[PDB]
Amino acid sequence: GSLTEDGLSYKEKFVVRSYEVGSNKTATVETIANLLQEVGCNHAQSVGFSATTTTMRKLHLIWVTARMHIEIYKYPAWGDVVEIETWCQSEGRIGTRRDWILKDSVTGEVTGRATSKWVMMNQDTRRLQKVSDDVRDEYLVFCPQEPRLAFPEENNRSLKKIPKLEDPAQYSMIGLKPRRADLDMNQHVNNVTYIGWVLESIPQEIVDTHELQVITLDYRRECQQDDVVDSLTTTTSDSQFLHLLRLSGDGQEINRGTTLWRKK
Amino acid sequence: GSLTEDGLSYKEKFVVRSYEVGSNKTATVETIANLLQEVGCNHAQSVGFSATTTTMRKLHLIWVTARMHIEIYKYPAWGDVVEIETWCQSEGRIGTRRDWILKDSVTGEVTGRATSKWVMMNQDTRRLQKVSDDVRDEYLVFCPQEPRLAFPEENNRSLKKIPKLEDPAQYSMIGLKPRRADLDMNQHVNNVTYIGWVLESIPQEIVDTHELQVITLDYRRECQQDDVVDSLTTTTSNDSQFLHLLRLSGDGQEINRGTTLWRKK
Ligand SMILES: Cc1cc(C)nc(N)n1
Ligand SMILES: Cc1cc(C)nc(N)n1
Repeated sequence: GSLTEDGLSYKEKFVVRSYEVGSNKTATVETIANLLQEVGCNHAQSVGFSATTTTMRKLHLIWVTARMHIEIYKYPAWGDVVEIETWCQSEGRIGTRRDWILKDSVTGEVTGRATSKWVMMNQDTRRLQKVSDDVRDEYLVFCPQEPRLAFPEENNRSLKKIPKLEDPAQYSMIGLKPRRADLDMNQHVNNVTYIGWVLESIPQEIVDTHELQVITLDYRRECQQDDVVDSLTTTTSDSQFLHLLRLSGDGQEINRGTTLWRKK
Repeated sequence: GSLTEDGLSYKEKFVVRSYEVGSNKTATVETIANLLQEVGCNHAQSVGFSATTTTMRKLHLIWVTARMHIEIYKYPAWGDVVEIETWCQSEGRIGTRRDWILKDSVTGEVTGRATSKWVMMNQDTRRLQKVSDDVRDEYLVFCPQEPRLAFPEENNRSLKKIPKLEDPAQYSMIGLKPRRADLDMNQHVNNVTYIGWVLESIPQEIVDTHELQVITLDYRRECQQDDVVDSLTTTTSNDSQFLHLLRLSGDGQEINRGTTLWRKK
C-alpha cells in the first residue's frame, strides 16, 4: 500500500484468500470489514501515528468507533484483487469520520463503499468529551479540507436513526462468547466480531437465498473478554432486519443495527 | 505465489496484518495455521486440482486431515514479510503428507515449520479408505520422488502417540459453538478453529508469560455447525507441556486430542 499523490488518502490492494470466502465463493462481509480496518491502520502508520496523535498520547485519549456503515454491490471472488481507498476527515467537535471505496483491480469499478463515525473517550475512564486545541490541528493536515464523502447523497442510509428492537425478537442466537482470535493486540474484542454476532441471528435460509447489501451498526458498549452476548433479530420489510446485541445477564445493550438483503 | 523451478513445491510471501497479531505484536498460531492452509490451496490450484484429482471426483473421495504438527521458532511481527514453502508427498497406501517451511523474508532464516498427515474419505458416507493405485499415480508427478521431510529427525515429536486426557481435567473451556466465520466454503468447520478451541482451555497467565513452541493435533471426528465443544487441558511437565482433548458437550464424543509445548519469555 501507499499514500496518493496529494497524501490526503491511502490505497492498498488485497488478494482474496481461500479461508476468507463463504459458500458462494465470494468474500464474507467480515473479511471486507477486516480489510477496511487493515487499510485504515496502514494509512495511520504512513502518516506518523501508532491510532493516536501527540496530544492524544500525553493525555489518555483514544479513538473509538461509534457507527459503521457498509454498502456492498459486488463481493470479490476467491482469488480476485480488490483495491480499497481510505481517508480521514474532521466532523467538528463531534469527532472524526473515515470513508472507504472498494474497487475491482481488473474492471476498475466500485464494488462497495463504507463510512464510520469516531469519538474521543478517555482510555482510563471511558468518557466521551471533545477538544479543539492541538488535536484538531494535528490531523487536519492529513485530511482533505473540502468535503469528500463516500455517501454524499442528501438523506442517505448512513445517517438514519436506528430504533431499539422490541421484545420478543423474531430470531435469536444466545450464548455467544468471544475467544482469543476475536480479541485484538490490546485484548479488546475486535469491532468485526460484533458484525459476525449480529448476523448470527439471521436465518440460514435468508443467507442461502439472499446477499447482504447494506449493514449499519451503532456501537453503544464494549463486550469484554469474560462477557456473553445475545444476538436478537426482527424482520421489518428486498429484506430488512432490526438487530440488537445485549449481555446475556443484565440485558445491557452493547450494539444495535439494520441489514438489507437482495434476492439472488 | 508460484511453483519452484522443478515444480515439485510452491512458494508464497505474506505481509503480517494488524488483525492477525496477539498481545505481543506477533502473528498468532491460528494466523500461521491459516497461511499454511492458504499456501497449500494455491499449490493445489497451480498444479490442476480443486484438492481432488480426476479419479477422486469420480469415486466421491476427498482428502481429510488426520494430524497437524506445527513448531515455531520465531513468530513474525505485525508488518513483516514471511515466505512459506510447501510440498506434497506420498506415504504409501496410508495417504499423503504435506510439509511447510516458514522463512523470514529479510533475514532468510527458518522461523517455523509444519507437517500434516492426510487420509482418503468417502465424501458421502465419511468412511476412511486406503489410497488406491490409480489415484497414487495421478499426484506422484507433483511430488518429489526422494524423501523430503520438514521434520527428518530420528525421534521427532511429529510422530509421537498422543494419549487420551483422563478425567477430571486440570483446566477447561465449556460451551464452544462455531459461528459462520469458523465455517469454510463447503459449510464445514475450518481445521484452524480446532487449534483455537484447544488453546481456549490454556490459562491466560500461561499465555501472557510463555510462547507456544510446538503444537501437535490429532483429528478423530469433525464438529458440525450445530454442535457444542468442551475443551479440556492437563499439565504434564522452564518448559511447560499440556495434554488436550476436544469433545462434544452432550454425549462426550471425542473429536480431537493433542499436546502443546511452551517456553518462558
Ligand atoms: C460511542 C461509544 C462506542 C463504544 C464502543 N463504547 C462507548 N462507550 N461509546
Ligand atoms: C482422520 C479423520 C479426521 C476427521 C476430521 N474425521 C474423521 N472421521 N477422520
